[PDB]
Amino acid sequence: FKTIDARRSQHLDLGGSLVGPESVAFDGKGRGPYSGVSDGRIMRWNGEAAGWSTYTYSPSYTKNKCAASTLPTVQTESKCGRPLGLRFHYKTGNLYIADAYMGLMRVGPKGGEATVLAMKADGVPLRFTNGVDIDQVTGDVYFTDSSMNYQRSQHEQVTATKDSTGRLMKYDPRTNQVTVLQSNITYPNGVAMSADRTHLIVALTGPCKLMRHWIRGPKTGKSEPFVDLPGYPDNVRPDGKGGYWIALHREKYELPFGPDSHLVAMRVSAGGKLVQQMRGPKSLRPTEVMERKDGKIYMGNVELPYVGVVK
Repeated sequence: FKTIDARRSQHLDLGGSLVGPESVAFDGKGRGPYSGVSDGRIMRWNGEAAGWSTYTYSPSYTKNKCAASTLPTVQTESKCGRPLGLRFHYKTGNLYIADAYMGLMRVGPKGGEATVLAMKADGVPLRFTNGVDIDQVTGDVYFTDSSMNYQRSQHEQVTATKDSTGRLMKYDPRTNQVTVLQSNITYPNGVAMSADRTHLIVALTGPCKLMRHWIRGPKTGKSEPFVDLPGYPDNVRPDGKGGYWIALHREKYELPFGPDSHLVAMRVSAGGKLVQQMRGPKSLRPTEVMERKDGKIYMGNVELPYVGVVK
């Protein structure tokens, strides 16, 4: 597993002044990246020719006439929503959205306006709904809230202040219920279920760590250290080979490796060992890394006006 070069990469441009396709989710039919962008919409990629089509959005997006808003998105975020985490339930074709302001939402295979499933957990409202993954067998949804204090706009303040008010939660699609599995977490972000489905791997952005929370067997409810990372992790996604790709939006240590050779992602094994690194420009600031069958690796962010593609 040689270091992947992210210097040369194809840009799937978003229209208008849209930026920050934080997640790069693929549906059960393998259709091109679905991405939650700066203005509150979840856009779908349909190739070079057709480009990005609107797929889904929060009820607040419609209600507040956000489509015809003139003001910069950083200001109209809490009104229009900011979709971060994306994952498809293959059996139904449903898309689960982790929206920073609008909480956990879901939409059908046809798309259109989404439905808010949860905006609160144990009476406390969700202020920074970030990471999501699905148990593909049961349809259970595991998602994170990064802070009770700071909204997405001040995500850097979660790190700066060492804020530890984050929550890891389960949404049960049968009982329509939201349980808090773990609270007082230091900036929980990305979440991925393990291949063997016994635990979750959760990214702690500020701490620069992955942790393991068990969801099955005698250790159910136990959170433990998994591995320390030399970068600030965002989203955790399976690499399609039993491990995970971890997006690293910043390095913890600026190692002098010459120009445009910054650590922007790490492939981690099921056992929590460092397998492979991806180095590229500092501007990439990746939030999600999605390897595919055809060797291509799709990359999300919160700042750039495109999805990046390497290999």
